[PDB]
Amino acid sequence: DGWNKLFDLIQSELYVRPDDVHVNIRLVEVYRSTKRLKDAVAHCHEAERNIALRSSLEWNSCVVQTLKEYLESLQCLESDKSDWRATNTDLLLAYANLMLLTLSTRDVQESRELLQSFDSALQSVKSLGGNDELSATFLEMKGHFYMHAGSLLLKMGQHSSNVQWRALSELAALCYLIAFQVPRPKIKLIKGEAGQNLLEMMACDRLSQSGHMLLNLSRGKQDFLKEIVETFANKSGQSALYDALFSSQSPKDTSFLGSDDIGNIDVREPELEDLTRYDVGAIRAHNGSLQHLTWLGLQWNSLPALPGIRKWLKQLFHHLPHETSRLETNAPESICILDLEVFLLGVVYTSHLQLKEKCNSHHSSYQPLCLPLPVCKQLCTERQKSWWDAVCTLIHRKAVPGNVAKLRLLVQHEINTLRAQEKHGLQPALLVHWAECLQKTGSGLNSFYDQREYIGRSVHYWKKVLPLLKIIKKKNSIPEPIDPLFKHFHSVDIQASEIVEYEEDAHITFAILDAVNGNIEDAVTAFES
Repeated sequence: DGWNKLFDLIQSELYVRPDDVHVNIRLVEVYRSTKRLKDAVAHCHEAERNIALRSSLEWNSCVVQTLKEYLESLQCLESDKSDWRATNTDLLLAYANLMLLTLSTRDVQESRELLQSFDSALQSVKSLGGNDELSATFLEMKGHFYMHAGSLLLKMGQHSSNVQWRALSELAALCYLIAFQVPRPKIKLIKGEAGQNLLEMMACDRLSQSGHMLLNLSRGKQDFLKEIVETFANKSGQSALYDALFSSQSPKDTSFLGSDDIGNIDVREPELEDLTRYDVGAIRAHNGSLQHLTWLGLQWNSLPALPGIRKWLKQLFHHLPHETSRLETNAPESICILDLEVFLLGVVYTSHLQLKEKCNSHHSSYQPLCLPLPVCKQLCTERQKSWWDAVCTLIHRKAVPGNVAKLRLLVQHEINTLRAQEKHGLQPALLVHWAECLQKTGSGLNSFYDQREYIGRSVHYWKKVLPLLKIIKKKNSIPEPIDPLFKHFHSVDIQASEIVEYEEDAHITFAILDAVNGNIEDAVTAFES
């Protein structure tokens, strides 16, 4: 009697607000308690479409539990074995997501018990085998397992001695390495067109996250990957890994980590040309959260290349224009990809200097760049995050009359600082970094129009720097802003000797701009004739 009256209220509320985390979870509980367990999984399968739920730990925890219950039911074990395999795929995937969220927002214990439960899930499915969505899904999920295993190891050593950090970090390299060895999933074996994009997406995030970690650990040491595979790829490593990750007293025969064979590890270091393609493919794996982007950007500060922020944004926001003619205004409707790329460069620029300041007081007991994505803390200020989350909900046009007021003003507040307008909190060094990256990134483009856009901003920012350089040239102090969007650091204070060199670069870029326009004029008149 009561369950039915409550079912109507939940369902009628989902009519208008179908993305609420708690309201959806209460519906899953109703279907579970009312013996309609099949309809429960049917909802989670259909609610996973919404990404706001995929990012919630409470949701994935509910999807795992309800999926595990449905496997033990007769309505599943009998009705269809293909549906049984389909439900197993969803379970392995939910575990992976849940394992990711747990590592970032929980302690070492709860994450361990989950990985151990994850291990039991893999063990149970490896006997089936096959060659379909479940077989292809199982292989990719094995990589996430080892990947998250490495993330767990580095997390444990974060609060241990340095000698312990060596033993754990070495074992972590093994896990990440094994995860990178896993081949790309065969997209041909998947059923749904969305599933093909998903598994491909997850594969990229596995390679990008693991790959950058392999390099982050083997940068300081020579042939680091070789020593690891020689000593730890042996059966001794499996016993050292299992005993390290899980409670050694648990049965090792019934565990996947102990039974799995680690044969023919390529001991190959990831290539940068491949990582860039992985990062771009993994941009959507975390819904483009500013924590994910700022992390990828920080990786390339130690690597010999620039982060493909242009391709990242062009991949995230397709319809968003490159540049707006209203560079004078700060209206949030005129937001463009450059406004975002220039913003992301600032967050990465400030984030790297803040980590360095904490590291100097902490004496690099743990290198700032060497922590994995889930473990490390929030890498951006809450103000910078508020802007990104606000602009994203506006570009995607997922706003509400009760939000438009807040989302607009939160964006408009910073457009001045991004476009170097009146009272921008930009430090002279930061503006240069923008002009340098925008000039460099723009020249490498093939479309003469796209070159003009990026190189155009570089000229714009350069013009906004020169007045500040003359002031530093004359040994006159620039006014330090009040509560700037991007923190000022004295470690990058421009000095007299550097003023003349920048004035050159500025005049050069101006000429590069005129050269591009010149080639566009040649193309224009040729199209007229």
